[PDB]
Amino acid sequence: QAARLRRRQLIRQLLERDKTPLAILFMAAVVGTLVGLAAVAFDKGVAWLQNQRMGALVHTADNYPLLLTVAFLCSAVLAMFGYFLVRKYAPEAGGSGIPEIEGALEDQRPVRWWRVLPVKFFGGLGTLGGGMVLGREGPTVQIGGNIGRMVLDIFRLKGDEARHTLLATGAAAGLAAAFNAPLAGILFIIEEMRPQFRYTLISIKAVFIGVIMSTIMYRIFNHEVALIDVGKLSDAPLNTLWLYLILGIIFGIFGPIFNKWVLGMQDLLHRVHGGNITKWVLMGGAIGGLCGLLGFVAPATSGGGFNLIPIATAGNFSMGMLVFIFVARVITTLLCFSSGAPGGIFAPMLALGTVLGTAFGMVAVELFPQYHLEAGTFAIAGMGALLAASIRAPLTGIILVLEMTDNYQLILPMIITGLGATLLAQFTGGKPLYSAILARTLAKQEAEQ
Amino acid sequence: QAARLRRRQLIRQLLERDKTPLAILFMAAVVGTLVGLAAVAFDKGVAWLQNQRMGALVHTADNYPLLLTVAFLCSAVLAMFGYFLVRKYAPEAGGSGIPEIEGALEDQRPVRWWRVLPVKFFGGLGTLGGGMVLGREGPTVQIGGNIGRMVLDIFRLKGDEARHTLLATGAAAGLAAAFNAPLAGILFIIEEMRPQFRYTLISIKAVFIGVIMSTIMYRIFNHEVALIDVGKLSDAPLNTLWLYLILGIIFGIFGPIFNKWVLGMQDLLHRVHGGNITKWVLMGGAIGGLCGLLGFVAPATSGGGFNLIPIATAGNFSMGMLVFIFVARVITTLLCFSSGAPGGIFAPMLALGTVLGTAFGMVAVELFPQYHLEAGTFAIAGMGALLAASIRAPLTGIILVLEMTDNYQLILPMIITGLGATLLAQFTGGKPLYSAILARTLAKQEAEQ
Repeated sequence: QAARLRRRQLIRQLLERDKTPLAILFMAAVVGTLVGLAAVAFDKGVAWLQNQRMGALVHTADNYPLLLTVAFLCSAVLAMFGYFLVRKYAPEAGGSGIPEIEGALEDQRPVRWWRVLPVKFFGGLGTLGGGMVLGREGPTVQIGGNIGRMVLDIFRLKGDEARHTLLATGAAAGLAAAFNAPLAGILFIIEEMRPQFRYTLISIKAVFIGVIMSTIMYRIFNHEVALIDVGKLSDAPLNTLWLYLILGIIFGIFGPIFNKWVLGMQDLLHRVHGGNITKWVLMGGAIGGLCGLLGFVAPATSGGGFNLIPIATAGNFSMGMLVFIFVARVITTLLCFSSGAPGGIFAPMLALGTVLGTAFGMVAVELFPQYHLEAGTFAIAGMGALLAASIRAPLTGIILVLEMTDNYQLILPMIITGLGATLLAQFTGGKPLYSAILARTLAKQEAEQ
Repeated sequence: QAARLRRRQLIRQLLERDKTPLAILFMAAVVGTLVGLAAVAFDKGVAWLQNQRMGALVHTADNYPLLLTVAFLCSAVLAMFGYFLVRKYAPEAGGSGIPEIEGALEDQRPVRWWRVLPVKFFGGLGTLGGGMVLGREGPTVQIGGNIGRMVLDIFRLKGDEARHTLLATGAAAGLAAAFNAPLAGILFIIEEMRPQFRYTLISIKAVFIGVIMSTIMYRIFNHEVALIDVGKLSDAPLNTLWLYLILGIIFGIFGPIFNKWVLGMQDLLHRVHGGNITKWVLMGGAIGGLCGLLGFVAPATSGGGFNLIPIATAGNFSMGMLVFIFVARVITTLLCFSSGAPGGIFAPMLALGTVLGTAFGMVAVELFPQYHLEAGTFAIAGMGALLAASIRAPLTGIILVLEMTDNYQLILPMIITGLGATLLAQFTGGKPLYSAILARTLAKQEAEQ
């Protein structure tokens, strides 16, 4: 019996637990500071591009056949440029980027900073300036991992406790600086981007630095923002705690259908051009110009995602509009993300969850009105629900919605909805979206040679 | 060369990600409910014993030495009855419990549900009703551990996934039923109670059910009381963000002296024990009687801990009062926990951090008048710093302080204090407490075999 040998090894691996090197605890601060500055510069650039694009319609608001075309081509040229830089200089920039960092924490998909920083930072700037539904989360995790890998390659410190830690600190502080949520950025690393099938050794004490040294460099510049500002909705008593289970299983039915939709659209938009860079560039231009035009005509369907959370959680939408800005929002998120643009998916699904949530509340206050409900609670219940039924990160979903909204009282409706999402989106037969995209792009590389 | 086999093994086990069997995913709800309904029956029992012990003290209120004699003996008896059952029927019941469950998740220290439940639930009841300074979650996490092996044994679930997940989903639901924090139990299972150096398939969905099915039981039976209710302390702007790092440095120097004292006091009390069960029971009765005597006169020295948090996070204590509370509370916390008694160190350190935080704030508001400070912020930021400089579970400490106080608007001072504590506690050379106690227990096990 070698269990005595295993116990004798454990009794001396248990004393030296959580003792990380000073070199890693000093390089993590510089990684966090550089990714915080890069995320602040990216946010300032996309804000300046949106402002300079909106400051021409006001200059020429006299004729619709010219105004629509000026809103079209100025929103299409930036998207065309952002598609071109990605499909010429770095083909691993297209898409979200959480697949590539999740792969690079497993030593497949070799991570680069030669040509992934100055391609993603300008392609995401172009394809989020001209307003399309992309979300500023994908092109900051990839600008987070490569900054840490650049720091490690410059300062020439070797080992294997370093290549996995300075690559996850950057990927944590690239999400703790795009959302101003210092906890969701580390709970994404803890249970979604860590390699889930073998024992790895990253240090939470060195991811915990970097996240703070990037959040402080966020809060220096972007002061008093508070990007969602709905405050103190009504609490949800234990009598009406069972409608959120029906909301959960509705989101869990919907989730895998959305996953099959985007994983079919990635192959359907592929065969319309056949991999050619010129037809890819023209398709990206025509798919960015349409969402730039819809960013002015009916401007609460296509663009951003955070513009219509507070005017739909506690407020007014006559339910015809609430069906319209769900159907149009799905048919434009499936185009702007599956077309191959360098953008995220988080902010589209955070906007996509709350519309269906407040649409469920708009009928839950109608049927059985003895509960004295209000249709604002179901929006925050269903914010982090499609994010939990399509990615299977319910802890990150619950923590992120608790961070950006600050309504702690309905944590049991949030937990119940985000858990009844996954408990039926597993049995229906769906797969987590990043762990499907990574397996598809690993099979596409393994089927070569 | 083996990268091809590694990739073809990654793809197949990556496509079937997060698919847990229904036989585990249904027993998780039963083990959640059977520990929520038996943790509210521990909370109500200790509250009933505290109420009857206080009410018997009123029945004679004229003869003061006879009154103090009754207040001494009626706590010494309920301490002796809680010490005797532990030293007679379960030698692993005393202490805290979280070392024993962290051991049992790594296949040493076997869980014994026929004699850890009806001695913990009837000994922690007595030794916490007797007015000793011990946490509530200590006798609840171990009960959650030994309920999961009961469910698995009486439903004869085979396989190795189930005995590793039904322990964790009971130990999370016990801690969430103790604090009414349904986000602290899972985030304590993930980063501290998990096996650190191996790979273990604890299902996050199975531990994320159970915590909700125990929080629902706690909210159903226990009506809204909000056991810590400090309300809306002011926000800390970015200019005054450098004082909390100094507070963290003070906590990180104090932490690894507290660890050395609590590990030396065990040997000091064991030397006067000698292992004899009569000397054990008599010494436990004397210490429980001293805590019951200090519960009546100067009622802030002993106690559960949660009595003085909403009265110390408002600044109406004097500095001499705060230093007397701290000095005569560290002594009784050491003397009551290091003797061996079924109660956690978690809530005594959660209430021991707030006094040092406000003793720092009461000089921070007087030495820098140009900041417009408020001494409650330093107390609410130092509430969870001894948990991060002694146990080294800083994410669990920060999450739990956010859950029990609902003051989100300052989280950079909390996340700086809880991290500048653990850095300057690592650079002093102290071990985490639950990974020192299990090492001493395995050393005492490996005497001669």
